[PDB]
Amino acid sequence: GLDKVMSLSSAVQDIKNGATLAVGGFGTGGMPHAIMQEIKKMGVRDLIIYSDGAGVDGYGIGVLFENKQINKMIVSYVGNNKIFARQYLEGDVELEFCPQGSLAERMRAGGAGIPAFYTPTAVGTVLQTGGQITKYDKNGGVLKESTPRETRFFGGRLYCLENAIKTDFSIVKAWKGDRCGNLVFRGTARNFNVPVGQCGQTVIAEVENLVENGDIDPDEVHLPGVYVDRVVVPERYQTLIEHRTVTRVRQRIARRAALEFANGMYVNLGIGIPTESSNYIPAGVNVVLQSENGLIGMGPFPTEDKVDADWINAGKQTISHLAGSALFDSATSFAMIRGGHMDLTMLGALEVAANGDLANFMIPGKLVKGPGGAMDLVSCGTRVVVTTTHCNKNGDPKIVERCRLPVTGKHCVCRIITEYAVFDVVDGRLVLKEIAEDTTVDQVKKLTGVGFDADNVITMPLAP
Amino acid sequence: GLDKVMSLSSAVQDIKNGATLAVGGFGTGGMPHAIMQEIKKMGVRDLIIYSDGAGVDGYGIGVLFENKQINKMIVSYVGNNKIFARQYLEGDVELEFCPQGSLAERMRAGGAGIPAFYTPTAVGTVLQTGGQITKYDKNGGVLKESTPRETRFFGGRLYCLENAIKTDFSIVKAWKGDRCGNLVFRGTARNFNVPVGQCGQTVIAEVENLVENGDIDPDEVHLPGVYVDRVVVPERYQTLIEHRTVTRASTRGEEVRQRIARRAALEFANGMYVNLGIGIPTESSNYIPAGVNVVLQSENGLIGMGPFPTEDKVDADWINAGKQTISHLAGSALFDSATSFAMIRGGHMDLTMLGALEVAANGDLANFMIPGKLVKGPGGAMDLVSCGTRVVVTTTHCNKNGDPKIVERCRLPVTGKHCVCRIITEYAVFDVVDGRLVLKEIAEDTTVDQVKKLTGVGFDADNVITMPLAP
Amino acid sequence: GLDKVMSLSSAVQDIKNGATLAVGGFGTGGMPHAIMQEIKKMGVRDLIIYSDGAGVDGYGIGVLFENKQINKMIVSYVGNNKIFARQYLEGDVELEFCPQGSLAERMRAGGAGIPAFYTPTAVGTVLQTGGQITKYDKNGGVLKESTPRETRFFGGRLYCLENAIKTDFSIVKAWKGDRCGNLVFRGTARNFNVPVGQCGQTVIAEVENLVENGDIDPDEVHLPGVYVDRVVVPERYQTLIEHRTVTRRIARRAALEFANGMYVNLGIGIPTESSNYIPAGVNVVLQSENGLIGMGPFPTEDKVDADWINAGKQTISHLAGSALFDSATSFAMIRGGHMDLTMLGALEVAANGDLANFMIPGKLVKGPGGAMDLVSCGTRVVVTTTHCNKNGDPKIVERCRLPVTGKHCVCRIITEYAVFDVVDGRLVLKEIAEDTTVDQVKKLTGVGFDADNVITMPL
Amino acid sequence: GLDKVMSLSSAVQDIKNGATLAVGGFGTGGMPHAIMQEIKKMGVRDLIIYSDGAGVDGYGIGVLFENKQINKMIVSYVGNNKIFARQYLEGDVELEFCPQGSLAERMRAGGAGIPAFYTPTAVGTVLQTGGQITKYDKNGGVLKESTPRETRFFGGRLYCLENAIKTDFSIVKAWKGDRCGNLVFRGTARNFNVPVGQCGQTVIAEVENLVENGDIDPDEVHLPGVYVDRVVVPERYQTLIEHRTVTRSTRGEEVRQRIARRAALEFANGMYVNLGIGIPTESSNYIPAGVNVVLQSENGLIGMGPFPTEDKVDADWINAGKQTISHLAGSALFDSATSFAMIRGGHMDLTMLGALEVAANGDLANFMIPGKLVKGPGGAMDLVSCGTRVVVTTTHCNKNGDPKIVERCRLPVTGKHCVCRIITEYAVFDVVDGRLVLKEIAEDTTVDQVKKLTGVGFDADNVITMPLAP
Ligand SMILES: CC(C)(COP(=O)(O)OP(=O)(O)OC[C@H]1O[C@@H](n2cnc3c(N)ncnc32)[C@H](O)[C@@H]1OP(=O)(O)O)[C@@H](O)C(=O)NCCC(=O)NCCSC(=O)CCC(=O)O
Ligand SMILES: [Ca+2]
Ligand SMILES: [Ca+2]
Ligand SMILES: [Ca+2]
Ligand SMILES: [Ca+2]
Repeated sequence: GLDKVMSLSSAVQDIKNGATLAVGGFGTGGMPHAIMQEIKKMGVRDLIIYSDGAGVDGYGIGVLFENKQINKMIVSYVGNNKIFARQYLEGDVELEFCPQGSLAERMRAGGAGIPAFYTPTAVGTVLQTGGQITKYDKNGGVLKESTPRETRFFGGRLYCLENAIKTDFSIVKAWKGDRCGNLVFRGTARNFNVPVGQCGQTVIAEVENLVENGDIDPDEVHLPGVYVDRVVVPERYQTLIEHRTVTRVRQRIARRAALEFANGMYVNLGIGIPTESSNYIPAGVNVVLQSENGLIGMGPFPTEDKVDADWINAGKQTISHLAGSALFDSATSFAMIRGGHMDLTMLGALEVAANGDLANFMIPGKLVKGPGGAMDLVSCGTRVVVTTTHCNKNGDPKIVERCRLPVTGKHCVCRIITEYAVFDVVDGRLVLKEIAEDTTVDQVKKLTGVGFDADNVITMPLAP
Repeated sequence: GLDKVMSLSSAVQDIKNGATLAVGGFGTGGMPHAIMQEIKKMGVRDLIIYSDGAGVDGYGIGVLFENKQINKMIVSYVGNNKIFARQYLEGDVELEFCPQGSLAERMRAGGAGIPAFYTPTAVGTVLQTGGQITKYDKNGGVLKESTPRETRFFGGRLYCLENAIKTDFSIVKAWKGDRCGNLVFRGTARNFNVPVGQCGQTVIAEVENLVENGDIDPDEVHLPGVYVDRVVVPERYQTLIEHRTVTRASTRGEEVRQRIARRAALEFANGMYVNLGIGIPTESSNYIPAGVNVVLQSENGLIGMGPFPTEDKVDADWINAGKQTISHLAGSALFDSATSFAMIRGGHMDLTMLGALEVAANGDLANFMIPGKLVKGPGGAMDLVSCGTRVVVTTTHCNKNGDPKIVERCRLPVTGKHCVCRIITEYAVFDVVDGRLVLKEIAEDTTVDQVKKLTGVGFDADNVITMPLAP
Repeated sequence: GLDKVMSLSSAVQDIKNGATLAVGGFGTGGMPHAIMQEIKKMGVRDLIIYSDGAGVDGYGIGVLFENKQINKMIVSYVGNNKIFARQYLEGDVELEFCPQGSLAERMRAGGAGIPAFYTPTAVGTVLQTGGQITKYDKNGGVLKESTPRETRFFGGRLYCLENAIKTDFSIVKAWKGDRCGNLVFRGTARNFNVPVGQCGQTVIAEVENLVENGDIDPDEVHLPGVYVDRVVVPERYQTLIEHRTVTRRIARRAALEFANGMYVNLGIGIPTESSNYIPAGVNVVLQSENGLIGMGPFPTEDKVDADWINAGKQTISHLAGSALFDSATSFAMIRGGHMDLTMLGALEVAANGDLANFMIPGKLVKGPGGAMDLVSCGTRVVVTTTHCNKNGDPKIVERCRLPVTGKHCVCRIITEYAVFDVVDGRLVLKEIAEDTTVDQVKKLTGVGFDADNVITMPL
Repeated sequence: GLDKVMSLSSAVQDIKNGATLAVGGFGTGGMPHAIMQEIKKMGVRDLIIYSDGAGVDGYGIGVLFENKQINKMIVSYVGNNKIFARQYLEGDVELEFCPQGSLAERMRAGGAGIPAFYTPTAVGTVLQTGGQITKYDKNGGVLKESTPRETRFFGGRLYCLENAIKTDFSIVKAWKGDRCGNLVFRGTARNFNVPVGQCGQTVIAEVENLVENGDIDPDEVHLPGVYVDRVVVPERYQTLIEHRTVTRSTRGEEVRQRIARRAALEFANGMYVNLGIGIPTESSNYIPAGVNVVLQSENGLIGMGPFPTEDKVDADWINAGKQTISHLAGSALFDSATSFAMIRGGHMDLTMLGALEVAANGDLANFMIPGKLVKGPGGAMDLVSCGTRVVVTTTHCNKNGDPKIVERCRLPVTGKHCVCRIITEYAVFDVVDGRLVLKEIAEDTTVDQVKKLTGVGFDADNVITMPLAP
């Protein structure tokens, strides 16, 4: 039928200065790095790029900071990208954070003819009220701040209005495509590529394998080719693996956390301490691990023989998969999260509050990380268990009356597990349920930043 | 891993009187017929069902009317179902129409934690303003009317608000499932089963084929098993074919439809993705010239639809919008109904051609007769004409009555507003240009002055050529 | 203190081509005609005018049609104005209808920093959905249609969103002003002058009387002077009386509708004559939407007055306990449901109770006026009409052929017979004339009904 | 005509436990104290009251606290009510603040059939975002917080949604009414009585003077009688005057005076102005001759004069600080809906007020501190979030040396991006493209001391010496 195959230079020649790009990829998996390299060679400037993150130094989108071809990034996660973090802090780049599920669904909405939609993600955070620094001056001052989101009540709960993202170009990467643009992706490298593929006016797909029309089973197409304008088939190149991970008080906190697992739960684990609770699950408890970049049935690190760059986790570490696992795109992944289909989420934390409040995304000025999917995980109805050390690395209490750092979520934590104690957030205040070791409740009183109404208290169990 | 397999009777035993159900299927394609039979057997009443359609007589949802187990249908289409029609007209059942694309996306929004969203579909129509007859009384008077829709302007255009649908139960059918619930569908029998699978508190999947966890390639899963609660594997059965249409003009009226088709066929250009309504628009696909390559989209979730299949190829999982068995060409892709109408509502078709009861110089389009007269349902048409993209109406110039079909403003209920770009009739081609009509072409067998007589508004008639036809 | 008095010609000399004006007045009452005369003199073109109506031929705004100085009228009623109707039908003027209470509240909003607000008025009518012809071509064909309104649910009910109106100029008239611009109005000549005076960048008031600052009691100002930029004092003229009505139906069957202590509204049309038939010891208060309660019958000859008129521009008297208020307050009163009964004239009415009484497309050009506000508040509704139009055809029918004023709103039936009612969305027939039959009635142009408890009439 | 006259006791007898009441009055002016007295005699409990303020100790609404007859207050201001302060703090009473203008317009919208409307007032403040403490528990903990407001963009600016207020009863005071309920108010005692009178299901009006139908000029009824259900004529009583102010030094006063005399140069002839109590009001006393301005008081007056002489004090003529006030030639009265329509629609040429904190942003904090004070928004939020020129006149630092002028407010904000100029005893600053430009300094100081006394950087390239009005 149709033939949209085209060379790499003619595919991207239409990109003017000032142009808007949506770019697929999660870390490096599914990041169309050949195409970015071509956008670099041709020297376009003042790009506005929407994408999950900004790749990494010397790869994908990260390439385009070098000659400063980027005016503004709209992004969920900065990741391992020193140059992006540098160009932000000293005023070369405008950085707009968007929660990852909101970004994905805004792209899908822009492809789907939906000008706006509602979500509980980000409500009462600085991403809804405005006044996060989007741009700085050359000498450290605030130049631009994020504009607020509108809000509406539905069934007595407040939601954010999100706007369709529609770009001049959308740049995707797939394992396989035919000449009329049907695409098949592999592993967690699908991610944003589906909704990015839907939201651009001209969409350019780099395929690792070009086939004839008729060779893709119509029932296993991931992105129908109606969405694709130009197909490019670059020189084959290894996909960058950030953390090539294989298997031949953090642990202590993790073990108490293992007891939160119930048999038959679908769970989402955040990067640090919550991933470690995974190791300590008792043998009689079976759960399905979901990774936000688009997988249920996440396995542990693979054997050396089996490492695949297309199979990575939320922390950009190579991963295996268990029996009955399933892959899906970033729009469906946060449908599933925002929809409440996880039975449990566990997250890291910079700060947590008797309010039910949590701060885990940015330290103003000092650490720029982004919300990732944390604002979507905390804002759905799912039980949230924060796993953190009791105090700051420099001894400050992490549990307090009101949060001092920008909040990831408002009224959203159900339980707090620390190495010392465990608290349940009850009716807006902290109640102490467990404590461990030599440490007494007395010790818990000054380590903590707030008082707790504790008629009862039990001793803290752990996992073998 | 997990095992969610159950017998057919354990699966449905906790569905209690008054339950809301979302049910999968488009016509009989992907209609969980076996779960519906069991729901008849256990005799539950006052049910509220959300589905694309209402089933046909004696199949799927249609089975539940026999003992009057249904209180309310929320639907895009009725069509073939006679028992339903009688029941509606006698006051036995409430019938609430919803645009098909809005129905699929509302189920999706329900599963996705999205309380509401916006769409240009149904704007300015009776489904926006309220007053479609939803319930009759027991003596043919109006008991209930449709609730209206809120609307809001974005970027100068008007949009309807649509609310998430969440049901107590969802009933889906799949070609294949595993024990932890991952489903793989076959053909256009996917359709509503994906969003329906997402929006229920308890989701029940009937599978033609059960396999073990690990037997399905993670990359080929269509509904992740997190969505599915209960999987049932009933005795194998033939999915009912509504219209067994196969491949192997003789009348005056059929020649006027052939003439319009032969003109509509010159609207195709190379590289177009098209949606053709059944009838003339679909018939024009048979006169596409040899160099021109187009791809047909079916709203039930296919691109690359081919002609009726040969007798050796008929397949119940492959059907079109009119429930006719179809083939498929090289480069074909299947997708679910949420994606299908994302594709449509997002303007990804380069050409959308359909018929009309009445079309206006506005560019407004009507496809439904006076309400309370005869019942149709919006189907996907409202979604199709709101696409923001090239709409071409192919229809006869006048009713058999002599009454014009092209008029100043619609007297019939509007399908969509300010959406038609071109009108093709057996006598003329009109363009809609800044809300006014321009005569571009006339057939060999008329003159301009007769076109004037035959049309219920004036038009710009300064540059008119003779209408050409595909061979 | 401040002195804003100007000559007439200086006050308006800076109005530029294509300027938007808001103009006070209801018919001719409170219509700043001397200012409209000066604007004609100075020849300005392509004007966009927000006003309740457009005056009348040869008066107020009517004057500006003569040299085709107006491009667009945003209005609730045309009134007895031939040249406005003519220029509309001939493709000379754009005419955008706006319900009267919305028009008044939108002007208050634009002066009050409220960008938008919600009202039930016009929901489900052709003014919400677009499709009211706003501009014709020179040959009788459509060219522009009204752009639709957004809607939203609050408490289960649907409301329209109305946008604030802010104009370059506001033109008002008052009985009395001081030098710092404090205005005092007289009779029902207040009407839109208050909200009009609040919504302009530059607001100009013609006063019939100029007094010094200090001569107006602070407690008696109707439009505080802050709102007024320029006060002009023309040579005194007679305000035009369209219908000089004097003494020397309330419904024979709707008399019963009236209790003691009711506040009742009478719309333009047959309702107005009813003020002259109030029973002697019944005790109700009549409301006129141009801004009165305590309306009475037509005045005696020595007491007629162009500042006391009713909705139909007839001269009126007022009873003890009367209160005058502006059009913003008048429609808040109505929209908020403080009337116990309303009664309206009709073009046609339907059996389901939805009613149409505001226009027939391309032929009778009238406007919604306050009708759309009156039908969509909480208040009991009753229609009064001839049984047939002048062509001898039914005025009562099954469903409305003509555009609706509002849906499922009419409860009463006075014509040359009566009684029907709507309960739970359907009509229940309540009374039968004399000992005559259901069958005459059953030959209802519209529908089936409950005949289980029918009864004889109290007329 | 109609006759709605009744005795006091039979008019209030229909009020049941748990009833919502809208209550007119601003301070004590136009407060229906005799009806409040009667609601206390009849003993009804669990009341929810919407009113401008919470009354004062032992008068109007203050009387109801004595026997814990009140569950909830929705007000714009708390002020000199000690019973209520304690009760709020000890968990006996819920307190929801509403900006005064939004409160008035909500009541009007209630009476006017408008379920909701938009306003720039309170956008980006704790009154939009939620988290005002509304109810304590019995031991100093938080029990309830305020629910957020919805927001919407119109022409690229964000607005708050406000919902109609509809109460079971509305209670109003008027100088004069007739038997059919037409009411005439006097002085600034009109205020909320107009919109309160429109929003209640049953409205009850105490009148100081009853007259017959036909005794009031129909052209000068303030509240038409269709809004009134019951009229009541108590025994005549003197209205409590909170502050009897009349017209017939230290270093701290010298600072405020210098600030006042610079602020006086902000006035130009023909301006209508709203002046905060304190330094901004003081500044009107140094207006150069031949500069004429009209002062507006948010309780419903333009043309406010200085304090009255002893023979002309009048409880019905007070300002926003509830001080007795005179009026000048060409003054006008209006109700509180119209007051805030006038403010919110930008019809002041200049608004001047104090501040606890002001930001290089133009952001201003001057209404609250969590858990440490309750005053309420009052009219300040409305006054600063229309597009009118706002000038902040305030001392440069706190008495401890903490700067009041900072990069970003730590204190809860009153308005977002709204201050144009800041006048202190040391410096004048303009807010320009979201940062501070130092325009002037006192003869008393240096550019280097103001750098040290202010908590942000600023452009100090074109500084001039600060002039003063004589
Ligand atoms: C009241 C009406 C319906 C007019 O009705 P009347 O009571 O005068 O009845 P009428 O004299 O029998 O009819 C008036 C004219 O309508 C024509 N007519 C009546 N029925 C007809 C029909 N079926 N077909 C064609 N023409 C018809 C008659 O010829 C007559 O014109 P001829 O006699 O000339 O042949 C109209 O003014 C109207 O309602 N306008 C909308 C405003 C409204 O309803 N107001 C309520 C609030 S008051 C208001 O809003 C207006 C405020 C303002 O004026 O600014
Ligand atoms: Ca494209
Ligand atoms: Ca479930
Ligand atoms: Ca002005
Ligand atoms: Ca009442």
